[PDB]
Amino acid sequence: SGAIYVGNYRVVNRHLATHNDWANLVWEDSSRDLLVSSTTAQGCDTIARCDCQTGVYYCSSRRKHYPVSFSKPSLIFVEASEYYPARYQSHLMLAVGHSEPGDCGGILRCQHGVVGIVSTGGNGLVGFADVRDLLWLDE
Ligand SMILES: CCS(=O)(=O)NCc1ccc2c(c1)OCO2
Ligand SMILES: CCS(=O)(=O)NCc1ccc2c(c1)OCO2
Ligand SMILES: CCS(=O)(=O)NCc1ccc2c(c1)OCO2
Ligand SMILES: [Zn+2]
Repeated sequence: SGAIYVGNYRVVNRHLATHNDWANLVWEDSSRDLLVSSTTAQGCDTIARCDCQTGVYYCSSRRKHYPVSFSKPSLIFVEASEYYPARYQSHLMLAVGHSEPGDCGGILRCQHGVVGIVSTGGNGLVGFADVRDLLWLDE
């Protein structure tokens, strides 16, 4: 689990979005595994605006943050899960690291702020759904 809170927006994994997230839907992209809902309380997170390829992510299944090198956001095939069919996920970044399903929503951060959230894993890789292209999150 995990979300990003910026302005009046809550960013979550689309597959973990709650009934209240869907009741307050602003934007969703199935191909990206993202959903943004509206919040009443102001959020304090800053979104990174950069092309960093190094950062730190929170891994709940290890109660640890790991530093990682990650690929630029791209269209990658993701094996079917208990939340998705075997499909092509867009705006996805991969690193070598530990990820289990429950690690989804872990934040990946660089010096500029939030880069993305854990979205995929397995085979010793962790996949992060990029948010740095969603400029509207900061207006
Ligand atoms: C992540 C597990 S969950 O059960 O809390 N949310 C999934 C969900 C399923 C159907 C929905 C919905 C939300 O909102 C509209 O219809
Ligand atoms: C030295 C072994 S490693 O390279 O596999 N450690 C992970 C790592 C990845 C990116 C980093 C970093 C550490 O610190 C700065 O950026
Ligand atoms: C084959 C195992 S599975 O059917 O549960 N889905 C793959 C998976 C593994 C690790 C994850 C993940 C999804 O999302 C975050 O880290
Ligand atoms: Zn950065």
